[PDB]
Amino acid sequence: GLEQLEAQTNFTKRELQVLYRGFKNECPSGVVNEETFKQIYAQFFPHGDASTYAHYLFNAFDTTQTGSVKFEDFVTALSILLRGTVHEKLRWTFNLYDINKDGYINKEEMMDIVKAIYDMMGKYTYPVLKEDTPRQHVDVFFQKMDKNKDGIVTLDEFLESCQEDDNIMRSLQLFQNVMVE
Ligand SMILES: [Ca+2]
Ligand SMILES: [Ca+2]
Repeated sequence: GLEQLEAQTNFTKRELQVLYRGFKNECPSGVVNEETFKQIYAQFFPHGDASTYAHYLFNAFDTTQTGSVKFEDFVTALSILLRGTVHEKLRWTFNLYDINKDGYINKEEMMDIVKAIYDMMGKYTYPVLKEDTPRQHVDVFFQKMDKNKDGIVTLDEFLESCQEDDNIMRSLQLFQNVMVE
């Protein structure tokens, strides 16, 4: 299904082969489980514990929710993360934070993800994420993004906030980018 795969992503046929080669190179069995994913991701952050964030990142890749990320799942997410539009990329990130796939983000979900990011960055969570604690960042995040103040952040509130603030966007995307470097 390389032809079906090429039609659905931003990659050519020969780029897909270069991607497959690298995929098997790192995943001999042809599929990636959580641990393998956590191992690979861990390296992007040696000064912290990125396993919990890598956990959320894994599920977002595992769209079929099979606990096993196939090559197409991998390319499908890369197609977006690597060469998707800001709109497409932000939607991917919103979906990552929307853990229960409510269609919305609550403070509890925000906390989980953000607590994962702080642990990942360790004590070197530079201005990327100011504020001493995750709880303090989450409250400042929601205040700015939850425009109608109903304690919920919808996709639209999320996009508008990001569109009107280069800072909010980075604190969200930064971690998705490290992978498409
Ligand atoms: Ca939700
Ligand atoms: Ca709201």
